[PDB]
Amino acid sequence: ITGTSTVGVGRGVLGDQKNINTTYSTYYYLQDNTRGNGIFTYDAKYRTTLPGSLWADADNQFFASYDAPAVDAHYYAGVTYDYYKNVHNRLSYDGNNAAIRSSVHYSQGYNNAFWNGSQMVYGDGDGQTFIPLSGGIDVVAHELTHAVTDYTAGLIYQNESGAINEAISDIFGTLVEFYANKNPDWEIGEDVYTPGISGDSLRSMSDPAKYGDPDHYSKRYTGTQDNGGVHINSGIINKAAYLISQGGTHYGVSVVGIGRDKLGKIFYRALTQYLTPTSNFSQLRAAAVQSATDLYGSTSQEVASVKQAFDAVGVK
Ligand SMILES: CC(C)C[C@H](NP(=O)(O)CNC(=O)OCc1ccccc1)C(=O)NCCCCN
Ligand SMILES: [Ca+2]
Ligand SMILES: [Ca+2]
Ligand SMILES: [Ca+2]
Ligand SMILES: [Ca+2]
Ligand SMILES: [Zn+2]
Repeated sequence: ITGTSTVGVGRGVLGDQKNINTTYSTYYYLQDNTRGNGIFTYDAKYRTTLPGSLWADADNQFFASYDAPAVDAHYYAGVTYDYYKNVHNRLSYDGNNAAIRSSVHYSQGYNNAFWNGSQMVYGDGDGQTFIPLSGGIDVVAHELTHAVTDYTAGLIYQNESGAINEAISDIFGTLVEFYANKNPDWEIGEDVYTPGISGDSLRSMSDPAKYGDPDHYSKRYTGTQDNGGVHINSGIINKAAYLISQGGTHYGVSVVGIGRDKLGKIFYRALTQYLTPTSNFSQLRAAAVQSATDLYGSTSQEVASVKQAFDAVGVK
């Protein structure tokens, strides 16, 4: 909408107060004009019609319980935009500052979030498995990263290419969580998962097997559920990424860690310069080796550690 940029204040899903960029024209709208061609947050009103209504508020204060998922979807989209711009010199998901749109309050009891080809969408959860999913900064960044992938490598959402697609979203979701630096970890979705159980998460990158996901190519799933296990076999690549950053010895193979920033540079370059819609795990290894070679040199520790990490997870 046309209006003037304003700054509202509200409370997110976890009860924390934050400022949000809004736009005033009769109402205050969740429209942040400070980033690219805008970040826009919509109310889906418990229905499945998208996007719903651009979020309108009478007084620029967002402390109602119903407001909390919108506050966080809007704010964390801003953090994710900032990460891509400041760290990778990428302007929004398409590289040309496309408007970023999210809808909250999607459906009833909806234990998921997704990119629908055009926008982000967040359920409220059923209160048992999830609380409103925009409360997780790693979740928000996971979803926006699907848009980045779709505009760049274009990894098809099935089988190995789809597991790479998933892992890319978990990797950058985690790197955005570290960027914001509030309780960062290598777990996925812990802030919105199972409010009655402490210490768990949807997936672990540091130890995928904690939740039954494979941590070695020999343990990959090859059935048809979950688009050929895209959220399962992602564990193999998540483990490799964790090892590249943090190091460790895994199935007897020792990996020298090189840290998160270099992990992110290597995988961002792989995603945007080398991967294709049909890349498999072996082709990802080659892309990551080439990316590290471009950035750090063929004889570098970074290249050697990429090779060790993929060796550790059984990917040649
Ligand atoms: C980070 C997690 C909290 C959320 C994360 N969701 P996602 O983005 O991977 C789901 N996208 C998805 O299907 O895209 C395909 C698609 C394409 C066009 C249109 C629509 C859908 C996820 O791990 N879900 C699995 C666990 C959900 C437990 N009930
Ligand atoms: Ca209000
Ligand atoms: Ca965390
Ligand atoms: Ca996390
Ligand atoms: Ca929990
Ligand atoms: Zn995903």
